[PDB]
Amino acid sequence: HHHHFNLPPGNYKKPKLLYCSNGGHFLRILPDGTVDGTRDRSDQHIQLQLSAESVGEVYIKSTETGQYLAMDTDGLLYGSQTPNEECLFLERLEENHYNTYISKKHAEKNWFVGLNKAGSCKRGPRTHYGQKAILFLPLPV
Repeated sequence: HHHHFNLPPGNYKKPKLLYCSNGGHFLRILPDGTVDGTRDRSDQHIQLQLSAESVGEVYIKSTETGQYLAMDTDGLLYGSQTPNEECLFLERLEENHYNTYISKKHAEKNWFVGLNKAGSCKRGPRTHYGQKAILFLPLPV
């Protein structure tokens, strides 16, 4: 393992909103495959359904479009039509409270799902442990 194994509580029974306190944005996967953040709680592309593939390993999928969140070879988040190796994330508890998501494919490089204060997704290499951008709270839809 390249990472700890503290896991968050809660489950995958219902869909969630992934909220980032860094800039106050919800993770959003747009129909065209774009991924960013929005403060609009009424947005129809921020409802996500997570599922466990192995303990602590998840897919994060758009309930509206069916796309899977994925991180590419250059660290950019995108929406994928089909599940592939770039769509698996290591979901962990962080600061004894939040959820973080590390790219399984690039776990040895510590590339996280993260939103900057401007509401844009961060590129993998620009993320790292200790940032506020990588901290999410799963909220009810």
